[PDB]
Amino acid sequence: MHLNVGLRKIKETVDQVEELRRVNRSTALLKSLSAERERWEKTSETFKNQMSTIAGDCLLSAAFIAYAGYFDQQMRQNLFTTWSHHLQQANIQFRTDIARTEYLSNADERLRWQASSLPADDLCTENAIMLKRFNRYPLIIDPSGQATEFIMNEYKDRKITRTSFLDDAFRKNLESALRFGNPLLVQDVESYDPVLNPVLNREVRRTGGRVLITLGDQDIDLSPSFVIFLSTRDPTVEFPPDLCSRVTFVNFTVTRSSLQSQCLNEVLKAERPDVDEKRSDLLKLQGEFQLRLRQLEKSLLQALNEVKGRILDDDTIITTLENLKREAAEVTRKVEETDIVMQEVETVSQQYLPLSTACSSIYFTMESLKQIHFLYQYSLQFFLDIYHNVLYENPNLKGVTDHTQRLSIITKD
Repeated sequence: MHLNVGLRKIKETVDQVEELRRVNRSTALLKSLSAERERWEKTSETFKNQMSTIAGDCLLSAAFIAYAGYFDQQMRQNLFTTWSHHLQQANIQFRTDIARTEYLSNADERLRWQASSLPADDLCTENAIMLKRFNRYPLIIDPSGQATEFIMNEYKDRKITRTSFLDDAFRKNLESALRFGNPLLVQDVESYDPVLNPVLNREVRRTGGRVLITLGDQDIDLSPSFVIFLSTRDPTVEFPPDLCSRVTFVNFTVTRSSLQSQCLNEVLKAERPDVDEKRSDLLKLQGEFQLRLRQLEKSLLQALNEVKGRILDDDTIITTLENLKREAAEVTRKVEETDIVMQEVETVSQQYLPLSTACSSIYFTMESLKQIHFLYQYSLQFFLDIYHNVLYENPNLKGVTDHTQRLSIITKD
């Protein structure tokens, strides 16, 4: 609607220039305004093409959000590929370039999650997205447990509390979370308590000015801010189908592919921070830099809709047009930088890949090694501490600067 208002005001400016013609200064203004109007027509055309993209992207993202919350990386990718293949067969257009991990997420939220010790990874990104928006309460399956610290850090501001089903105080904690609307998390679900069945079903009664939910032989006022999370550490636990349908699954199980991606991201952040910053900025080229582009465009629109007869000041319009053109040129140069990313930054990722594959193999070896002897139990936190002390606080790299040599030393160590 703002764009169409701008089109109307550009038509008004066209009329103003044409009545000024009724003269070479007016001709120059006319041709500059014609070029700007051509740019506006292209800006409208791209969004008119993007209508189909938003339709298809909404379909695919909703299907990925409600469904596929329990599978691993390979299964999620296979399901997404099959859905996209059917969509292409059905002629419904959808933007293939975008990633589901980004369309449903916002940059500030992503930075908050990173500050919330989110283990940056495809699984963790998607699972955090599905935790942000939901209609049924989630069931976090985190055998490693990192989702627990993630939820504690993210939901500290709303004062989340720790409560287990085996606790006898679970009832009073749940009642408190209902009355004050405080978020709650349940860490043990294998011994499920059916008192949550009305709450999971969201059987609310809106009588008078109160929203009540029947718990036991009591009615408790539901608060909108209330949200309950349920966790189960054993990844081999089974649930009755009623629970399988009542809640949505969000598993944090660390498949070898997910662990390899996590280790690759960790080594890219620890070593050569320029490429990791650029890849984080790769969506800030379309983010922070495009944020400045949007700020410049909105300032231009503000100047163009508060003219009030700015006969004295006319260089502002041309200055804003030149600044917007420079921002667009910077964005195109950053698109070329993304091509260079697919040239060498992906080459950086593949050169760091064998190390990540070795790390995933090592953790697989440890978890399997748990078998030959009952004493040999190791957790993901142990391997992550090994990784951190290998990368950070390592004497074998104090006087070392060469990147390939650093990689060789870090692998051996």
